[PDB]
Amino acid sequence: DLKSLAKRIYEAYLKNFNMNKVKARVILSGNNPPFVIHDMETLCMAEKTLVAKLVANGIQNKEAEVRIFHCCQCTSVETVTELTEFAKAIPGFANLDLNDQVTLLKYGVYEAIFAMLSSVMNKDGMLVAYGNGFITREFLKSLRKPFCDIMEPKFDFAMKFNALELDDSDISLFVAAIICCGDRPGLLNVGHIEKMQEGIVHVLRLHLQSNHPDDIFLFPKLLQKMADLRQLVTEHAQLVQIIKKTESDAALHPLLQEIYRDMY
Ligand SMILES: CCCCCC#CCC#CCC#CCC#CCCCC(=O)O
Repeated sequence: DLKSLAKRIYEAYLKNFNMNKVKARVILSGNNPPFVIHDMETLCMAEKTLVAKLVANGIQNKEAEVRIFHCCQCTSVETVTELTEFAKAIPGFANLDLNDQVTLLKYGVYEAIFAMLSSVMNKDGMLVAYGNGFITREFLKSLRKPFCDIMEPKFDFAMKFNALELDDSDISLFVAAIICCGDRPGLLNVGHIEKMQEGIVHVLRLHLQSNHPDDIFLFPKLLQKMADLRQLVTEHAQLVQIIKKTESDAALHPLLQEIYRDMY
């Protein structure tokens, strides 16, 4: 039954996420290839084609850094939607109380977002806009503070995560395991969530043993990556709060504001 469950998780991940690691590698390796954004000129060209509405305001357009942060937030919002539908494939998740489903998604979504962002990152940049742009790591580092500090730690996480050479069948179960953490603040039925976690982690452990016979420590490596992601998200929320306090034009999407609210 456990091999079947791993396959059901994988198929739900292929169905629910617009981007997966195979589809990202096809693009990253060179009809509508991605537009390369490496400087302000190419950012502005890409925006005029790919997010025309955001730059249709003339002198009232926001600063480039704010537009970029807005685009990242739109990606997070879309990924929340995808993750919410994916979670239904996890045994036991849809049987939880509605409020526990909300709590698990609230704390898990950004950990999952940053885990999956690795699939669209290489050491030089990241795919954006449904695979139609590639923005360079150096260009993001060149932005004015604090905005140059947003993505770089996510690239740092991703380069080491990508060196584990996981595939989509692994990542789907890793994302399911992120969502099933029984220690999230405020859960009502911890016991049932712990059992749900145990089940998915069991599926993950057996799958990794099969799919990665060459790396006997891959399971504990991934347990550590889950802890690293929790710390990455805590730090990310702190930076977002700095932006909220000091950057009046950098409007936070209400869905994301709610996710952040009372989180850490
Ligand atoms: C025309 C396309 C222009 C591309 C502009 C760009 C770009 C860079 C990018 C990107 C994809 C992403 C993402 C998820 C995230 C995050 C953390 C921050 C948001 C949040 O706090 O939610």
